[PDB]
Amino acid sequence: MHVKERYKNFLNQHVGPDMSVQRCNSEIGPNNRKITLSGTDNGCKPVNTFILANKRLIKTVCGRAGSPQGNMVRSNQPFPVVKCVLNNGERHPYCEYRGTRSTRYIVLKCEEGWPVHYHEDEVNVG
Repeated sequence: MHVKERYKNFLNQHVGPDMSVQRCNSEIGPNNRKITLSGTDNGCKPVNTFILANKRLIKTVCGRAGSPQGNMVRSNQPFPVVKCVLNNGERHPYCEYRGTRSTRYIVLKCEEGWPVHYHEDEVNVG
């Protein structure tokens, strides 16, 4: 297990302090975070959520500001998030999303105090 590599990937996929719904496509695409579907070199993830908070604040969910939820951890306080859901396209640089801005109790996987995965809602694509 490489906790620090997974943490850095979690920053790239899920930490966006100034994100907005209008930025889903540009941020997920190859000119920025180049976020791709697991198991592919160029596929579109069906959903990716950005947490609109600083990484240090989000890391506290893995400490005292989180409570257990099965093999994951739920934030004790809600966080502002932008949820980007795949609307059309199946490969980069043409993955096009619809985004929703909301406030959610985020659910993460933590390893020795570091966040390494974001638990997304199941989604309907298209």
